[PDB]
Amino acid sequence: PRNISREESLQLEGYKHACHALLHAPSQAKLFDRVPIRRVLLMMMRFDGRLGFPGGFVDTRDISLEEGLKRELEEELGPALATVEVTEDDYRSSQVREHPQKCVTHFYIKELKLEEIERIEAEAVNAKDHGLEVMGLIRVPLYTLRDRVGGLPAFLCNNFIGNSKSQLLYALRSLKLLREDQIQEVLKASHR
Amino acid sequence: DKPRPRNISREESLQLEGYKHACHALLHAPSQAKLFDRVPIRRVLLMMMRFDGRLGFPGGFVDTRDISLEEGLKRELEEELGPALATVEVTEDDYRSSQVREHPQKCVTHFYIKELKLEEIERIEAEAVNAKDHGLEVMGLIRVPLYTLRDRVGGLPAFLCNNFIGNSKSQLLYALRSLKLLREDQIQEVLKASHR
Repeated sequence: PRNISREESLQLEGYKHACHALLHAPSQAKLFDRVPIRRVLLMMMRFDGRLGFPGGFVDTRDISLEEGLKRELEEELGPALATVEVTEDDYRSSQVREHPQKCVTHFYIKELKLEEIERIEAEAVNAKDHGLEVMGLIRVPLYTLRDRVGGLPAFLCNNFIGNSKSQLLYALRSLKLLREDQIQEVLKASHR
Repeated sequence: DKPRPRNISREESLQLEGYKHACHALLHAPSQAKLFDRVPIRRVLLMMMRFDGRLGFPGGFVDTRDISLEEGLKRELEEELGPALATVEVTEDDYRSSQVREHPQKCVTHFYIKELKLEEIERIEAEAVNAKDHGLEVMGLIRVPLYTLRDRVGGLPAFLCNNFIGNSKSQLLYALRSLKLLREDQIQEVLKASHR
């Protein structure tokens, strides 16, 4: 809901912290041999029937934000994440809420090689949380099809948890995948 | 005066021209797993995220001339889910219903339901990542949450607020009924909670 610096949010007291990450990789694949995938962005279907980024609650008095994220990624995505290090340099932004509960959400973005993403998908089915906390991994379509709705716009009509949709839109800008006008167009198209 | 999406008999749907045919399936298996050690999964129902950003059931377009509806389905399932599907039966006994539509398409959709063993579902999930359609027509497999969480929205009702292709949402509701997972009044409740 509201922006806040990492350092600032880390000085707070009585707040619940959560760390989530977008793992992505460039791709040369083309849907139907014509529509470039451009980049693979991973999200998941949660136990609560909503889409979200992998990650979760982190007790900052016990462990760092990066340590907590790491532990949650392994449980959710599998041991493939043991070879993947999401660090402080991968940290992007934090948002804060007071109502309904005092919550800080930290968003990380980490680029990987396509083969690493593919290996993560392969081993996610053997993750501890597969079929429970995590109901499956999905890739985010970045393109808009000819009917001007299929793909990204339609995708944004799904049910996202918390500020995950805002985080995705943020990543689309920061990774320079879509310009501000293109984002507005995809948002408009999803609105009708 | 225009027609709308409506139920149609298999025989009738096959006895006409100008309409495209599609076949999709719900593959499912009983499970003893429990979420948070207390919420029974009860059953694993496979759906997927499509290339078009919508949720749907695996399957696709089928040529009524070439092979049977059963045959066309099994072929499409193999491209979407991987080679494990080649060994999967799928007969007329797995056929369930058909819907005809004209609205900006003119299409007939056939829905199938087939029970498999849990390990068979698990195998398909593992092999789906190496299927021809992975990362293309198929953006990932998902399991349908059947339970409703304590806040009375999380789980199936929130799941039902996602973006579903065509009549896949009706097909899912049909399945929850025919498999005796939920009564009609329970189905009406999840819809009500999802619309809230």
